[PDB]
Amino acid sequence: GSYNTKKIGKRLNIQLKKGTEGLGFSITSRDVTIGGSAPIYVKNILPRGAAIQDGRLKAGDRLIEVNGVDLVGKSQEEVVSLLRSTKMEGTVSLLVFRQED
Repeated sequence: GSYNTKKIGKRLNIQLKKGTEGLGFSITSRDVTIGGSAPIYVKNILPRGAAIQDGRLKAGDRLIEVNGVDLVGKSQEEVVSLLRSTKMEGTVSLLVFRQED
């Protein structure tokens, strides 16, 4: 469809495969500016887990969804347990928003 607006920021669909410490990325939520719900951000990227293993994820980006579940609307504890579950084979779908703020 014709969707054309051009915003400086993009979302990335990233699948990461569980290694030894597969989900080596952790999230945080602080404050929301413009809106209201508190955004989920990737805080830390462990130098040895799936993030580096596939090398697609980094810290700083806003996490939009993980494993196909929407974050904006749920709390960290809900997202963390969603993260801790990983998936059965171990491939996690992260959607991040790359922002250069």
